[PDB]
Amino acid sequence: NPLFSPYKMGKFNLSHRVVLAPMTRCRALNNIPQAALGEYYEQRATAGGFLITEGTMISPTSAGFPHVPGIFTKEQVREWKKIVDVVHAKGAVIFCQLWHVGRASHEVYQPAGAAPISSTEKPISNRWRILMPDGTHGIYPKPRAIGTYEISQVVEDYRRSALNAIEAGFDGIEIHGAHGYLIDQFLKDGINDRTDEYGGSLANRCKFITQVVQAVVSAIGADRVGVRVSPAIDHLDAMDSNPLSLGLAVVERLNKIQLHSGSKLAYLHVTAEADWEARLMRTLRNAYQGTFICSGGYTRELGIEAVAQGDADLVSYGRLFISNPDLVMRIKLNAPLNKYNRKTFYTQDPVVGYTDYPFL
Ligand SMILES: NC(=O)[C@H]1C=CCN([C@@H]2O[C@H](COP(=O)(O)OP(=O)(O)OC[C@H]3O[C@@H](n4cnc5c(N)ncnc54)[C@H](OP(=O)(O)O)[C@@H]3O)[C@@H](O)[C@H]2O)C1
Ligand SMILES: Cc1cc2nc3c(=O)[nH]c(=O)nc-3n(C[C@H](O)[C@H](O)[C@H](O)COP(=O)(O)O)c2cc1C
Repeated sequence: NPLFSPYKMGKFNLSHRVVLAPMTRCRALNNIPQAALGEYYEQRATAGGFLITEGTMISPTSAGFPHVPGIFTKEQVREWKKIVDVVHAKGAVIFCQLWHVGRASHEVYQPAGAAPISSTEKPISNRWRILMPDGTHGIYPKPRAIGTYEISQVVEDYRRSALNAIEAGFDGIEIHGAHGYLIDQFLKDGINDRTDEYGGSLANRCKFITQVVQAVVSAIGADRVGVRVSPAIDHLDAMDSNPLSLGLAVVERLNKIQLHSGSKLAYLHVTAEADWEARLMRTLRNAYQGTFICSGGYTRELGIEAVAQGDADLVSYGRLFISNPDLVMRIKLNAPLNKYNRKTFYTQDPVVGYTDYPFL
């Protein structure tokens, strides 16, 4: 089984290649990491295994989901510390995903009911609806197009949050630049309609993610920084006219950051449509100089084939890891997997649909 050959991700020598994909679960009540999160990540931590946390707020304006964890307050750092200690006691590596939703928010998630921020004033179309705190669905409002000065302020929010994650004990951070959120709102030309130095060409549309990565690289080191992108996922109106060219453009900037800093990034994480000429996943893998994590609709057989054929170094699993706390062990034994319940993906109960999925 190639999924269980060791792999060196930076200075972390992983003993297997099954990765916990970042997944918002909405159990960190009032943006404070609860003890249920520690129980949740502990059930899934393995000796030498790599875990990536749910999307985590970098600022009071970065949330678009209810009760998502933050890492911008001193209290959030202290509560994260207890979760990382429990995970590290299992011998696992854990990264915190820094997540800014951009225009994918609502007045109920913003301080003083203010409008969300984005690269543009165009809202997400009415075809998509946002989950509300009370379980209903609402309307995405018109965002506020920020200037270049506020762009640098948001970049500083990524930097301070990356330092707070290291202070909390995290082995590193992952930059969430996928799924049509703030960073994706600058990348995709279907959203970015700016005429300044952040819009138009591929270089201008890649400038934001370049500066975000450069900030966290300079703060905590490149080998503790991961980057996640999804050039060919149209979630929340995140369309690009040439997703293959955009992904290669982002990879080019990542290779250039690694040569300037003289050190390799932790990994490049690429997720795609789970319902899958060579794939875009392999093309981006061939272009990137470093560790590659494939994501999207992978199974035990597909994950084994991806590492064996050289398509990826690590394979992250999402929905299967929700319902299988010992997913790594079940993949090793080829044991049958549990079904997951979508109804409790974003509910608030600290046990129901969160930690009560049975082990093997
Ligand atoms: N922080 C993050 O980055 C994560 C947060 C959100 C989810 N996640 C990714 O995002 C996409 C969307 O997946 P999903 O199936 O949950 O899309 P949904 O439409 O929201 O699924 C909810 C259900 O609600 C149904 N449903 C029913 N009506 C609707 C309407 N009007 N709009 C949206 N969804 C609706 C819908 O049925 P559909 O497959 O679209 O025909 C769906 O089955 C996927 O690639 C996830 O991995 C990323
Ligand atoms: C409930 C749920 C929450 C998710 N939350 C995040 C998230 O916070 N950040 C992120 O980058 N991806 C998130 N994802 C997407 C997954 O990390 C991953 O890209 C995708 O689910 C892989 O598909 P798979 O379940 O077949 O492995 C989420 C997916 C689901 C179903």
